[PDB]
Amino acid sequence: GNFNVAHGLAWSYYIGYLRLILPELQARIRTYNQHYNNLLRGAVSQRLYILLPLDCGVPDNLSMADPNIRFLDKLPQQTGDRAGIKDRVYSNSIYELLENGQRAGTCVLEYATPLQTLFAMSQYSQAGFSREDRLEQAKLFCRTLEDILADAPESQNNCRLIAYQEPADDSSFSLSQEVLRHLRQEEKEEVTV
Amino acid sequence: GNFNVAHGLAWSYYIGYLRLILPELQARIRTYNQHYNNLLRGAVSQRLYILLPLDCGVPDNLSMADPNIRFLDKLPQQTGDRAGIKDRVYSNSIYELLENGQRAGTCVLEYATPLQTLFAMSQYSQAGFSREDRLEQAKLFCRTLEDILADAPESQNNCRLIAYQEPADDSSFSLSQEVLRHLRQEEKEEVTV
Ligand SMILES: [Ca+2]
Ligand SMILES: [Ca+2]
Repeated sequence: GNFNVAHGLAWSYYIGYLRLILPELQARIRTYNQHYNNLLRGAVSQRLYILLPLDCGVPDNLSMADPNIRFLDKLPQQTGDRAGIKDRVYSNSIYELLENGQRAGTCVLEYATPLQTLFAMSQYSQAGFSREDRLEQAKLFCRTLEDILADAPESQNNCRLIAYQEPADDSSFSLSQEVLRHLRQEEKEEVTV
Repeated sequence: GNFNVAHGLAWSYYIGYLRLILPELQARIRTYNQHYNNLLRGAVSQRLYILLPLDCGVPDNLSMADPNIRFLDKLPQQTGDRAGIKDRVYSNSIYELLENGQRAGTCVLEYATPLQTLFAMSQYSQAGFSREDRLEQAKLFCRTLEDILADAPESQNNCRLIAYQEPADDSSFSLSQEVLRHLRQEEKEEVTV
């Protein structure tokens, strides 16, 4: 009947990952920026950027999606020293966004992994899950996840969703520019607020 | 409207975990049994047993749920030697089931982790998710997961679901006996088939 896998995938993504990772994020980014400012006179944005390609195409390397999205460094962990608070090994990567080979921006960036599940499901024949179903569930994942963060205790403030449909008329996208767009708007806000 | 997180949680559990772990399971259990037979003259069942406590109570140690469910050993990995096939570090534990301090059975056993998500959601007030909602979604998780394995290419044959509601009239359960029940029925089948 009313089957919507995106509901559980979004809730699970929030409860089992974002809720755990986001509280400590700002401090880990600050404590890295004290050095990144000193070294390269740059600054890493404080929000986790989440890629949500509506086509559910998740590469295992970001740079293969865009040579202007370049791995810079690993974001180090939290400092409390037993169990965690919820500091375990989650790897978070910092990327520099390029324009003409020059650095135009810098952020912690990653794909929302539950879209891989939607892709794998569309390739699993016994699921009866078409590419049109997949797209519909991708959009519903985004909207569900958005609603969740709207009522979340500044988990909202800790991350930014970047959903995008790509040309099937098949110009190339610029993911780096889409991301750069968000980073610049974010800085505008932080400085006019 | 029709909100059912259990659908995505079950699909995600199957696609992102069970589908990957189950194909190699029998061989890893055989290749361990060649030794376990030789050592203790015992035998580890070939099916992955999945605990689905409908109360969504997942302890981080099985023996705290039952002193008659005792950790025996780690099941070693697959043998192919780069990337995986999908052999990564997933830890699978072998437990001996006890009766009067004696070994009555032996199996790879674990909790279906997505029930933790349902528990965490019931404790998250902004989710508007009651304990009655949680129970309803636990049952729906089980049924959804069952239907999936029914059409699965002997993923069905590789695992066994053990769902249980516990006394709220509050006698104690015996989880070890519930599990032992399944192991004995499984052996009966294997030997009458
Ligand atoms: Ca793509
Ligand atoms: Ca329990």
